[PDB]
Amino acid sequence: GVPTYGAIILDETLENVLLVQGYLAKSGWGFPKGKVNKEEAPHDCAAREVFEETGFDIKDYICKDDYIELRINDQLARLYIIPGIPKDTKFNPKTRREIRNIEWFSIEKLPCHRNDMTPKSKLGLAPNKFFMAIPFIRPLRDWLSRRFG
Ligand SMILES: CCn1cnc(C(=O)NCc2ccc(F)cc2)c1
Repeated sequence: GVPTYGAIILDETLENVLLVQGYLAKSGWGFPKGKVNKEEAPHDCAAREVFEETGFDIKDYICKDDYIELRINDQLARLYIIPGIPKDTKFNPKTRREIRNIEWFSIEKLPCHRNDMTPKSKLGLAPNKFFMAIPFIRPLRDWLSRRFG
């Protein structure tokens, strides 16, 4: 697949992250992000995807080195970490045909792994509406420790 870029936006306490919920195949919650255009810089793709999905402009806050990148089934997803955005900020998508909802979620209440089905003697993972966000939660928790303490 083609690389995706986006943001992990945090509030002022650093307790909460901003997630978006899509429709149909993208019906769960995740960080706002999307596919790079041809010849587009990562930081510009991130700013654009976040603006389209949330109405918030991260251009003046992105730090070029502050991101978490994961290759997930051979698809790179890089999310720039944007701390300190006020929780009263009013978010409104441009592409409202693709975004159902936009909400803050507590980091400490988000899972950092999905639960198994071992009490059912069944292999695999139970469905989780935070599936897309989950792989970033531990690395974010470790980046926040290392940056802020
Ligand atoms: C099981 C696969 N799946 C479920 N939900 C997603 C998902 O990415 N939701 C968040 C989102 C981000 C951006 C966007 F434009 C629309 C939705 C992926």
